[PDB]
Amino acid sequence: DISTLPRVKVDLVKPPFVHAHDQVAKTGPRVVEFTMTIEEKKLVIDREGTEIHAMTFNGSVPGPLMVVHENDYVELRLINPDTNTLLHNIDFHAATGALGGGALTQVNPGEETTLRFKATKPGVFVYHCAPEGMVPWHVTSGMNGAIMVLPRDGLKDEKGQPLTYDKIYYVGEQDFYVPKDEAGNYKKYETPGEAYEDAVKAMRTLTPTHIVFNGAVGALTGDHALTAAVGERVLVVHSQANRDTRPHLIGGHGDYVWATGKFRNPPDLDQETWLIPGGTAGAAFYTFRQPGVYAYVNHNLIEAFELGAAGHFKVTGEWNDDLMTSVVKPASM
Amino acid sequence: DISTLPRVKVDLVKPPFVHAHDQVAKTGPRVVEFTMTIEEKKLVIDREGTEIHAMTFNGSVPGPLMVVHENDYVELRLINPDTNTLLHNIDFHAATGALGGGALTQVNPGEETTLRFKATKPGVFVYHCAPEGMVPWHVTSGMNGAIMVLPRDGLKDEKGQPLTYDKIYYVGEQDFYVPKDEAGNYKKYETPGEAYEDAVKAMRTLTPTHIVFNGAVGALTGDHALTAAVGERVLVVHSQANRDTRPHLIGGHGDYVWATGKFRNPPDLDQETWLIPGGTAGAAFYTFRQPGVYAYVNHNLIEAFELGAAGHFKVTGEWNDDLMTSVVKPASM
Amino acid sequence: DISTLPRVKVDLVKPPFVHAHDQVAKTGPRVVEFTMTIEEKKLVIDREGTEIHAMTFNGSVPGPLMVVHENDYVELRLINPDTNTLLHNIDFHAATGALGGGALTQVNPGEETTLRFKATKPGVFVYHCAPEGMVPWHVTSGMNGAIMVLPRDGLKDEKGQPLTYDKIYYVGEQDFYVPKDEAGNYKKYETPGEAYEDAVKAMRTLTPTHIVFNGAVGALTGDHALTAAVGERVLVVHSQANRDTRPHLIGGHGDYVWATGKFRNPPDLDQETWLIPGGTAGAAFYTFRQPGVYAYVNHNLIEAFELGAAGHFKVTGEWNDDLMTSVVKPASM
Ligand SMILES: [Cu+2]
Ligand SMILES: [Cu+2]
Ligand SMILES: [Cu+2]
Ligand SMILES: [Cu+2]
Ligand SMILES: [Cu+2]
Ligand SMILES: [Cu+2]
Repeated sequence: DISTLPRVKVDLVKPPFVHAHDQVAKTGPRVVEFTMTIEEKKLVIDREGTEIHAMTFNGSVPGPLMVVHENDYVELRLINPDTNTLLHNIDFHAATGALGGGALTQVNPGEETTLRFKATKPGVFVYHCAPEGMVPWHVTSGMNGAIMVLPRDGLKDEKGQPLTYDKIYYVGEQDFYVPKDEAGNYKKYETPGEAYEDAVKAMRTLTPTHIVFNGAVGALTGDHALTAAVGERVLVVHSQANRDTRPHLIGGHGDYVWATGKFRNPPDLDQETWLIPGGTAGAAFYTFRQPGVYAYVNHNLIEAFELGAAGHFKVTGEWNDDLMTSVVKPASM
Repeated sequence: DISTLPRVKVDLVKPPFVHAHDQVAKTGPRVVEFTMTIEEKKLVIDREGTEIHAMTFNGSVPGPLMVVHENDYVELRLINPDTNTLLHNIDFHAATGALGGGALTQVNPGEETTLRFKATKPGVFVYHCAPEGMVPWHVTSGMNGAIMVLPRDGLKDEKGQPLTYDKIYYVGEQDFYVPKDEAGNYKKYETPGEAYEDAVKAMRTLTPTHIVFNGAVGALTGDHALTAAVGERVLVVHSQANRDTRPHLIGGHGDYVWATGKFRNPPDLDQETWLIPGGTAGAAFYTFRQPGVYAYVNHNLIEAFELGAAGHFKVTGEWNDDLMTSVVKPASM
Repeated sequence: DISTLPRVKVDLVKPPFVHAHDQVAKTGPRVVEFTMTIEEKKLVIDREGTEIHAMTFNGSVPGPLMVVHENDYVELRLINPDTNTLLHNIDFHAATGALGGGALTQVNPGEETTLRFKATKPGVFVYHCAPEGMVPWHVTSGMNGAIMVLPRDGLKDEKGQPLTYDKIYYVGEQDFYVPKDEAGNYKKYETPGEAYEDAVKAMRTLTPTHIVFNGAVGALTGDHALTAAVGERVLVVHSQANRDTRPHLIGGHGDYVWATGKFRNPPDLDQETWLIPGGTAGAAFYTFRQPGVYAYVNHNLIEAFELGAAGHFKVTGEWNDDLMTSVVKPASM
């Protein structure tokens, strides 16, 4: 009887941060309560000022990372305020049945719904909006995020030993398809209905105009760079709801990676770069060994440096000259 | 002496069905005899009525799934009737030598050949036509399928325990490159020779016009949806002879997946989505837990919902409200 | 004290060959000294005579394979002669800190630098140039290669048994983005500065004009085909610094594959085709069983046969009719 179980209300945070949780479950199974409010909003996604009509869970691209343990129940209150214009729903890749919940969570503006599902499989998973007939449009408008279902005894390495992270970040990578005119400039649209056919045309090119982390070019840079200290263990959860990516920590590695994100599998060790297929979340665990600026990218470097799929870590601490040093600094022949 | 071995004649079926076989070999090694007849034919591939000149093994896109056991011999009689206009051959990725058999199976219209190879490696494998100088043209005209080489003791999980499927389906995914004029409409062609240069141009865009399951948009929907019952164990073999895909069961998982299709490797567990590289067959084993309509897609959702890479399962049985339920149905604030 | 360690100078060779090394380390840790000289040069990359301004390490695309053992120190003298016009540097994916060395190795024409890093992780790894603000331009101009960090006790199979190769080759796969005019012909450029914007435009299409092995269409064919004998164990290291590939030995397999290239992981067995993500090196070990011509391809067959990603092996030895035979040669009905 699910009513006999503890209920715990989670208060979500904006990516790339992650709400408070315990790696190792400190209670038995729980009903873990989440509320997300759908927000359609304009977002500026690049340095040029390109503005799109984004479709968000909880106001962000990506939507927030939800965290539970295996065999918890996830109970989501999904709210579609009447300030929105479109119907939305949600497909949880962590869930079993009804198109991941999509068939049960169709909410018009001015409606809400509450879905519960049992999180039977441990891993990081994509969640995304998926309204019948307009699935890729919602997803590539930003309407996706991820959920992490931790093993009840936390993460393990390839030998069954504990892996415990000190910090966790969630990098949502978004492929956008801003319609272009024949000369190559972005078009603008008066209504979602008027935008739809040109959105479809743009999607069918299979060529994103923008590929961004945390909803915009440069979002995880400057004062919003990711941070860590030398010696800290960091888990980076990375999702891509629609298109393949290949994450890479420039200057580091994925010490332990679940590239397709499912923790009953042993991790791959020492990855330089890993492929997260579109429609998947993956997770990489790294212990920083060197201070300084790192760049965290999709290692299609065009996608990273021209289209936006690059963020930074600023790492504090001691430099280790045994691990790397400039023996002779750049100088003239 | 191969002549001392049993010979068994297989009678193939049209995808997504699979000819009768035993998971665990009930005999010693056999020469397993297959006949396929090449058919060049017009096919309508979308709802608009777009008609292409397809190149098929046995009249279907994909060609049929062939099933043997490890260390059986596959003996294929390949027939190219004089009603066809082109030369064809076959590359079995399961085979060793002579370009997978391609160098030994060049048949002009009005010819046939018989190839034998030993199936030394267990797995699902792509087979495809590959005539020197026109390889991608044949493959992206539909001229590919798959062969499953089962371990003699059937499939095993990651711990060495048996995995036994109740039902098997074969999903062949086809990237087509229908040539477009500058305005974006599909062109039509009088002869394969006249079509060739525009086919090459279209292929070189690396942007499929269509990506379909079982040879057409909607082929695995309606009365031709895949079926299962709650509690049934289903193996879905999925091939892509030319281009990456990322399969996903919307509402389910791959409980055990061999993403690159080779059964001497332990499967990956609990996959949401998995990458089958172009030129590969993969296999996913799932036990259904919920009834209803599922969609089985390439989770590049543009490729699925706009370009055609989507099919359905209709699953019968009991709904499990513990696993998923609508706590509060969509209703007004 | 690194000064107390042996120093060994390596003399590099041009791909696809690999400098002399020992699989199992015959000494303790060493400082392994490499020198590479940057060369900007014109290269003809196709049969049409298309000429690009390539950016190379040591005069080749790809740059040479460097080989060390785990816990050796790699000490690279990187020379940028004043005959070059651009600034360059190097990111070693094998290294930890300073953007893989990129932050420490910025050399203008007429400068050199020496970088040392400890090779703490075994695997094959990409190295590439990565100057701030022009990273994909350098990489997709050919300025990348690979480094293999062998386990000190050489390679192991999935059971911990030794795998010893008889021959090793390095296949560097390069995506080029030669700018096109609206009619589709390649443009030519007077200076790297004048070329830059059109290079960026071309890259942003995400559609390579050329995808080649060893720097040109047909480079690993004819008198420069790879060779082997029946019964020889061959390791093929394959890198792609910017874009996914899917290698396949036509007529063979990857008996043991580290698709993402890191040797602390067990290899995948019996691969037909494997995905090397862009920004990664992978390695495939195969024992040849049949003589003849093999084709080694990216199994996006358009990328292979139309865009250039195909090479050959010529294998000498005995044909095995048990493994494959033509039972009935192509003949008329
Ligand atoms: Cu939506
Ligand atoms: Cu989905
Ligand atoms: Cu053919
Ligand atoms: Cu092939
Ligand atoms: Cu450079
Ligand atoms: Cu890199």
